[PDB]
Amino acid sequence: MRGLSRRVQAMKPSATVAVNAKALELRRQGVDLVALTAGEPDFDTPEHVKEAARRALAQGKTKYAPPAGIPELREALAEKFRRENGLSVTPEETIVTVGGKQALFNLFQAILDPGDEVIVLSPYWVSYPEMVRFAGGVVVEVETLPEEGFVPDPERVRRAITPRTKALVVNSPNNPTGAVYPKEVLEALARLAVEHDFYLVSDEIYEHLLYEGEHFSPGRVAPEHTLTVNGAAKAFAMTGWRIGYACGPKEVIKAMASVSSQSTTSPDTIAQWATLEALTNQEASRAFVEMAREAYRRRRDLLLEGLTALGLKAVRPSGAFYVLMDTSPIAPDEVRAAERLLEAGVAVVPGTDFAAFGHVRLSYATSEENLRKALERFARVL
Amino acid sequence: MRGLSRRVQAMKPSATVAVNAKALELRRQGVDLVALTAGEPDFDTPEHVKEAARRALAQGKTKYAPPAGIPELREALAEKFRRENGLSVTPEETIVTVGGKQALFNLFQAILDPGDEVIVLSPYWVSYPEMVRFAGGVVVEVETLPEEGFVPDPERVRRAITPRTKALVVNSPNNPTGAVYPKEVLEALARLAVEHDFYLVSDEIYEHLLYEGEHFSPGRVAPEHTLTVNGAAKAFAMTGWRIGYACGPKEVIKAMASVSSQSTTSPDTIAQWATLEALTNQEASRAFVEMAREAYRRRRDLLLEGLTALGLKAVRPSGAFYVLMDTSPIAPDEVRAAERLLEAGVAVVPGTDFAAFGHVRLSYATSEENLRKALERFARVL
Repeated sequence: MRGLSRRVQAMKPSATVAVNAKALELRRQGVDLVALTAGEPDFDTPEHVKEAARRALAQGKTKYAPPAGIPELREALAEKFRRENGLSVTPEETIVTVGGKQALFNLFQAILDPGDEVIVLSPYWVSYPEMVRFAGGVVVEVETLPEEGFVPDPERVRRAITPRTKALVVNSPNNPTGAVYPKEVLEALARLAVEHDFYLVSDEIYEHLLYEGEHFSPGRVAPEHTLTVNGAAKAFAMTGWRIGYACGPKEVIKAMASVSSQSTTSPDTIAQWATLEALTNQEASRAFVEMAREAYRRRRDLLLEGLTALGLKAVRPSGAFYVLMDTSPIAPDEVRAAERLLEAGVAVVPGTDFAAFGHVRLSYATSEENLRKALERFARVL
Repeated sequence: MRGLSRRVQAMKPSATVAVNAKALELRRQGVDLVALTAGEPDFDTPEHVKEAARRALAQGKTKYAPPAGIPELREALAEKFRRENGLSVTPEETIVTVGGKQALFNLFQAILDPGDEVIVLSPYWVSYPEMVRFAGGVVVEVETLPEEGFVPDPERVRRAITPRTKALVVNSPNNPTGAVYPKEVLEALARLAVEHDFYLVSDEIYEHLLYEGEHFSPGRVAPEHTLTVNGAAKAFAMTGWRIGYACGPKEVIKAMASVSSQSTTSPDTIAQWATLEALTNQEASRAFVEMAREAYRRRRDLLLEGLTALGLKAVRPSGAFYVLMDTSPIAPDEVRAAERLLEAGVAVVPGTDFAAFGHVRLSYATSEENLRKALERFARVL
């Protein structure tokens, strides 16, 4: 018989997709929309990285790479994780993937048997629950509150642990909230993993997009329980390159490379060489990160002042480039809110898919000029 | 609790791995080995494709691409499948993946429920059974015989169909036998699919590497039951670029795009723009393909002549760049023969993982000087 598998059939439809199509309708009928929907840097990838790609091409590095990545990059990864994150890892406890999303996907395929439970903290990145379910797992959600600045309360996470708990996913700096979790909270979560024996999955791709506080990595205290996920996409404006990386327990990294061998073989060889330059030339990369961080901070401040002036509520973000805005004064729910804003000329992402009901995610990875136009149209709606 | 999933632990230990470790050892102790193991072209990727990638870099095409691929590429894919394969497909029945391997992986994830049977023709590419089992599928092996030139008999295939049969994988030109299946055989196989209601998966990556006969795509006779898999890897010496493509039933393609969105998002954007050039610059691309095909033809003939002179048996290949050699005169089995050849200075691939027992796979994607060098060493294992 023909027909699709149960797993692919159990994929819920996005609310973002529904609003996106309407936005195209408007653009097509000539409506000028200011988009605050981007999930990637507006900056282009830095030249030192582009130049390394050009050299790789000229040197004919166009052949299959090992499943876990080019050895040079794995060594560079071991250094980065130790130097920047205080993580005690060897090159063999490192892996290169097709974006940080593939590292997460491979991870769940490697540790989840049907029925295994994964604790997710809402609001969450849309992809976490889908990948957990795809591998046959069970999503157990724990809520973080706006009045607590979207920082998890360890006691609330405590209530979601059962004997079937396999993993707990933590994402700081956070997408969609922009919250940076304090080290004491992160240490508390790591103690739960060690006490209850499960994996702590730390999604740290926004580590360099930090305006205040410090980025702490839970693997510093519980290396055998923690799988650290990261990548080049957000910090180096390399979303289209598809290069992610992770480190953690040897047995898990090895299993993750086995999954890559049966699915993608290895990430694009030229992108691996270009990423190696991003990691080795610290001087040029630092210059890009500081330039981007200063620009995002200015943009965040501009946006927040404006929202506040209008009376619109938003928890001040400490990292990444997103702000979750309460839509109560605009409409009774996010989707309706998103549609009215579309009609006023502003495209936003409804919070539905992230489990951030009553909110809309705004992205400031745009120009100041665009941010001021958006605040104007927002004022009209009000 | 912690631990690995049963699907990752269910993966078998490769026989290619044990000889390879022995080869690494030998190479460590200085030993010179002539490798006839390559699974990729020896040629570097053609200059026009390289230039198209530099253009995308200079234009800032470094952002996220749609899950099914850049629109420009899906369009050119529709033209390719129609022009070159006689396939009437629309761009929406087309998908771009992280190599042809991902296309196959995403497909099995999208169509196989635990228990479903997939018929695979042996000798087979190592990855087929792994991909089927990883998704819950049950492999059903149908042997092809050296006496029949490794071409399947529809009759033996018919005997293997059960009410649990969901798919039949066909790979022509074949890895590792080099066999090219005749249109009539390809039509008979397609017929069983329509007649017994299951999918026919046609791996056609070596289509442009054909020395005699003609490439027929079964999708022409059962378009609703067929998923045609291809890619730029073998044809344009782009293995490290990771760009594969497929076409077939609109509902399956859409499901495959859903698997990509939760795992890799989309293939590298720079590599997609590069591939469009290979697909659209018909003039430079054919010049490359004809050049390669001539070099492979010369090399196959030299290798076949030398083997016969040595009294060694191999079924004459009409496509790809492999030769399956009978190892009985050398040792009682493939593994022992491969180790003997290693000691004699030649590295080959044992037929064990491909279900080609008593054979060893030889690759002619290396220089004639290396082929000649290997042939001289062969005298020592008689």
